[PDB]
Amino acid sequence: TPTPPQADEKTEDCLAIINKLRSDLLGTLAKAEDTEVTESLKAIKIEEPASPTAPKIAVTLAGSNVDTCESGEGANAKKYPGLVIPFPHDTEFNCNALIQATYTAGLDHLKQSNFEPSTGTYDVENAPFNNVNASNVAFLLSEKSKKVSCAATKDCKAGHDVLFCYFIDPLRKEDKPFTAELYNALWGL
Repeated sequence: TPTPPQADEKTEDCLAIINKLRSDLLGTLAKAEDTEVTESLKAIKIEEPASPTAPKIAVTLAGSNVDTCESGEGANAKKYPGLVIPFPHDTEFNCNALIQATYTAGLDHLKQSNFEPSTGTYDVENAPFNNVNASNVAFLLSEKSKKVSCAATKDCKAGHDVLFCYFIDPLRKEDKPFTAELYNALWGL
């Protein structure tokens, strides 16, 4: 019977880079506590793993065997809405580097997309938000985001560890992730 990977809370390691990227069109985010994440998930009918939190979801996404973490590389937000970044088991965790890289790649993917802010909705199964980086940028830059809880698996012996950040309130299918004003400002940068 396999031993699962373990996850550490990473909110304090990640909140500086998240709030740097959001910054007067977006509010800063505060830390979400576990209770808040569990209740936010319960409101969108997500109750497994029991009393779900960012650490428990990072583990769920990486896999149930620390010897393989065989699902980490393919992890995404198709079920658990939030930022998802797999990283190799043999690398040092750097939240600044990981989130900056998803931001640059995801904003490039959106710019390359026929996505328009007036018509474009969030759908993790269709372009452009079926790209995990583009999905990650939608959560990072969401006007619905007020709080965040981040966690990462720390001890995968193979495969990819996973960073997961849960935003309250989550983007959901058919939300318009950006106003025209914010989307125009992202081109300005």
